[PDB]
Amino acid sequence: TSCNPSDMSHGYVTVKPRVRLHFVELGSGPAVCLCHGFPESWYSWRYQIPALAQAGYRVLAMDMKGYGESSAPPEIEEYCMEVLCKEMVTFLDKLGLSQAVFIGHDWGGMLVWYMALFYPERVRAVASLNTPFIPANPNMSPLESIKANPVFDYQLYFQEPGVAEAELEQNLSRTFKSLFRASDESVLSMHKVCEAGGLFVNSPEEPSLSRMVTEEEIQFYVQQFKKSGFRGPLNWYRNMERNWKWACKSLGRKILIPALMVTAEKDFVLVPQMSQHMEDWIPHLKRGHIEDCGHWTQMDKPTEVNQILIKWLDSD
Amino acid sequence: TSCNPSDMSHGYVTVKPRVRLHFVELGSGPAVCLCHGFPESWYSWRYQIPALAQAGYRVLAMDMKGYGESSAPPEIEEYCMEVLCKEMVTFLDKLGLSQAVFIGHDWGGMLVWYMALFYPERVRAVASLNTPFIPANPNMSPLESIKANPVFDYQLYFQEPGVAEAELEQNLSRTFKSLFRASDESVLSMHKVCEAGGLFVNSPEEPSLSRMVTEEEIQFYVQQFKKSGFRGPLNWYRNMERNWKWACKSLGRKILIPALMVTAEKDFVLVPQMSQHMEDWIPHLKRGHIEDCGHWTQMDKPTEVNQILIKWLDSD
Ligand SMILES: O=C(O)CCc1ccc(OC2CCN(C(=O)N[C@@H]3[C@@H](c4ccccc4)[C@H]3c3ccccc3)CC2)cc1
Ligand SMILES: O=C(O)CCc1ccc(OC2CCN(C(=O)N[C@@H]3[C@@H](c4ccccc4)[C@H]3c3ccccc3)CC2)cc1
Repeated sequence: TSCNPSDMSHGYVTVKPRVRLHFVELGSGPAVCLCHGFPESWYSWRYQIPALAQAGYRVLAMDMKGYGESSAPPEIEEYCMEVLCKEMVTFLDKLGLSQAVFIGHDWGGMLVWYMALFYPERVRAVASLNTPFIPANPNMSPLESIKANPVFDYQLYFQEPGVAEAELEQNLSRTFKSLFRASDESVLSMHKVCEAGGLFVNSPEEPSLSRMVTEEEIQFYVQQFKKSGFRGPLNWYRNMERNWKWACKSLGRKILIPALMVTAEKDFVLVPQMSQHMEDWIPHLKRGHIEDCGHWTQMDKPTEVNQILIKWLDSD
Repeated sequence: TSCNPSDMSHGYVTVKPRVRLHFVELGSGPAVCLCHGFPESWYSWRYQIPALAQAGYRVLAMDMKGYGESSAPPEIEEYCMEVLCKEMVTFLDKLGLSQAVFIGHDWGGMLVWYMALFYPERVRAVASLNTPFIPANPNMSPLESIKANPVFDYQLYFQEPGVAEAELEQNLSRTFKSLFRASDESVLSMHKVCEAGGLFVNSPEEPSLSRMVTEEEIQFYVQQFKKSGFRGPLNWYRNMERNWKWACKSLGRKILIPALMVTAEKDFVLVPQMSQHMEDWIPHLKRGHIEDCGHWTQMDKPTEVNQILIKWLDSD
């Protein structure tokens, strides 16, 4: 039911001179591109990859730009949505794929919505875990939105280059054990990160292992993040104004391709209600909802994710 | 239309601890595995890769074991057909492909025939360029056949490890310019190589560039063979007894899957008549024949090769 890295096919595509994207590939059938979130890995889809391949799909599980074996340039602007989306289009071009299904989670979810929005001709169908699609508001900036919702306070802490990197890189095992937990096992507040000083300022120095993960799984992420660290990943958060301006160029165009929104009951940041009016701008939207499921959806409720994704893939 | 290496998707599969296979991958649809000959490269399929992908296939063009970015262990036994075939099956396993169409040329052609014989469950259909399928004769050794068939004298020269390697690696540019030519541009013979002292003993020191290839194309081969040299590739020739004994264990069984044999009029070693009685053992065999075509079929007559392969793939 899982993936051993050394038993996978590893693919590499150069999308521009010094930027190549790494992916793992399994199965035959229609192409399904899986896009993980922050701070994760292709390996976050470990339970989906075999299930989707067994269900008759060709699965391409990405290391997103900044992660794993994919390139991680230091410049903030390399990680704006416009650049990341164009790169994923180039990825498809070099692989000779006219279209793929795009399934994303967290920041990967944001990316796949923008792929569906701006490059619908290359997106056969789109699915997001947790991350809603909300049309850009030309009137209020991203900075004003974060004031209007204090649950996104931590995003301010991620802004200054090097600050969050230092904390997240200091002890990688502690970082991932602290983060990758079921909602009832949480050891972190994301209410007021900035005044406290950081994410882990008064969370355990030696956290226990979540019921969700093994020591071996944790050590995989540890080894992956030794390659490039957290700068590239955090740069995803540092293009708020650029992403806003790009998203506003959408005007009011709808997403007319088949779409799936999957909500997670106990994700306390990307809460299910954030998705509530999505059918207004996505006419062919279908839904899934997973109870007792926190942020780390693929890990927390793999069986439920697999059922929902496969049902949806097979029907449209 | 051809391939630029830096614009391809490069895949890597570890089939056992010391051995990984490299391939380039283009297109969507049924999996088609392309297997090159001696001393070539995935790049020998450069004209077929985009044509087949455009025709609606997912093309996997291999660096065969011993070549390019694939592993090239020193031991002779690592290149016997039994080992090479098992590894190709493991390759399919790791990619999650239950079956593939196998298309081979030269030594690659011999490989795909053996795949069809011993692993019919993993081969959807089989095609060979130039290399016929001749059932093993248990009453004659391979060594005995080379004495009866002097055109294969050069194979005796390839036996002694280190000898052919030194000549072929002495000047790679000269090596490939001398080999890769149209039949009417020939600058060497394979009549009496051993007593002559080598392959290039009295062929030009600075050969002209064949009509078939550009300087840039030659230099790609040069660059590729700088990594591991000719030991691995030549080891394909140094398993005659093992291959013969293995082939003899398949005597009774037949190839029932769809099959294509493409002959080249001006291949003076793998002559068309070598294939003449193949329908005795494969009654449903289909055929293509290319006029004015030397040994390097894909390079020599790419348009004709593309037409024949696509017609065949689309019908059976
Ligand atoms: O139009 C409008 O109003 C705005 C619409 C809009 C809607 C959604 C949206 O989500 C994107 C930005 C925020 N983002 C995260 O910060 N994920 C948290 C990671 C994290 C944060 C902090 C530390 C580590 C990891 C995850 C996490 C979440 C919950 C629990 C654990 C981890 C995910 C993607 C963007 C825009
Ligand atoms: O049962 C029976 O009668 C025997 C049946 C049987 C039938 C066929 C057969 O072909 C295999 C062995 C011979 N082999 C080569 O030596 N290829 C030559 C390369 C080469 C040789 C020498 C130098 C460089 C490259 C190519 C070449 C050929 C012609 C011109 C240029 C290059 C290709 C595969 C094996 C068994």
